[PDB]
Amino acid sequence: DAHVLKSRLEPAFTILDVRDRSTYNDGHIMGAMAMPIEDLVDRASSSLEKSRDIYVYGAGDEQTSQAVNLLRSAGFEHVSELKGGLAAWKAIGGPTEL
Amino acid sequence: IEPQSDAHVLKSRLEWGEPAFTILDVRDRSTYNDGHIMGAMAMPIEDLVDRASSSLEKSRDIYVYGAGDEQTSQAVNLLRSAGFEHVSELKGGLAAWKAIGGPTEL
Amino acid sequence: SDAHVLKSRLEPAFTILDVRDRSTYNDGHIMGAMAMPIEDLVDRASSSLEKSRDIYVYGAGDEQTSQAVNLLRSAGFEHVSELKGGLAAWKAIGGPTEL
Amino acid sequence: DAHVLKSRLEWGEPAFTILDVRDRSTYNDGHIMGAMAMPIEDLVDRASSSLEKSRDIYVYGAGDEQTSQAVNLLRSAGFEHVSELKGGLAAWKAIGGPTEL
Repeated sequence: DAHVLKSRLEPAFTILDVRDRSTYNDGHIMGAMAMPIEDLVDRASSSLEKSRDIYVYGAGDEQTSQAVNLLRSAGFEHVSELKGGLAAWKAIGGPTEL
Repeated sequence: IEPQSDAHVLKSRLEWGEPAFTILDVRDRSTYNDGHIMGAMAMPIEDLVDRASSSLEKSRDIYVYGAGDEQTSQAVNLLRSAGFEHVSELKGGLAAWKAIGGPTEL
Repeated sequence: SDAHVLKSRLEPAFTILDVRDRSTYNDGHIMGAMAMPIEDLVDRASSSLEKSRDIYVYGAGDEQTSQAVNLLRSAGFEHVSELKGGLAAWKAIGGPTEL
Repeated sequence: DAHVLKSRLEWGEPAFTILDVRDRSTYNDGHIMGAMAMPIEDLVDRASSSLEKSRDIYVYGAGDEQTSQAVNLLRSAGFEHVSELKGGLAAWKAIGGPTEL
């Protein structure tokens, strides 16, 4: 129901997993979306607003920074890197799914 | 530690919760740009299945809304036939959402 | 399972107590809440919890909720808080539930 | 930073419950933080009456054999998610797991 949803929803944010889909399938940050870096710009730009709070993580920090930079170069105004990726996330007991 | 706690306070202390959810706006992008449900992602019906399949788990708790109950229902049918286990539509669409004071963006 | 996960999940500790009837609890309760119907609340809470544990309690209405809080406090429990509005208030703010 | 993000999530994993199956007096001298006293003797009845069969349960007793015994008593009762805390209290404190009394 809509009320149900309205309840769950500061501003909207989205978590992007830029690793390969297969890796995503083995496990990812809960709610994160699979957008392999190869098609990141196209998939991100076609589905989100440039003002969306976006949290990104790849297999390493270099891949994470490449992705973050790509998004910004594509007009995204609020992109942040998730240092440590999935590993650091799991270390603070962050929810994951597969 | 307050004799009477606010529901909001306890929710913030909780570590656990229900599954993540995703809101899909299946209208065209130009329409999406003029105004959509906050947090919703643009996945026009034309490439909905492909875009949904590549970015989400077939178990993702999905909520969809389109331009009219027929288009909303179409999105529901497309995803369920693609194997998505938890697809729900937003009855009334944007109107029902604005009616209940739902947050929107753009 | 590896405790690292659990340590990672884990402040200080707190427990949520649902004092309504067990059948009511089965139809839906705050996620993580434990079923301790008011009729045996004191005995169950006392045997499973320590008196210093932060406890959040909610019942079906104002009377049952306040009664529960009073039973625990007069039983020696030090940190009991009335979860204002109980389940209904919780649902109203999109709070997680289980059945 | 994973913390600001983790703080903003409107979702998460299921609830978990830690059960200390040693006797109550032992529990009183120290137990895992948030854990609860459900001695072996009343484990099944106490757990069944206060928790849902689907609760993600973590158990620890005095020695791996008592722990494993507790886990099987719960599973045989229909509990769907029960895990042993191998090495018990020692292993828990070993990794810095919080405790209380």
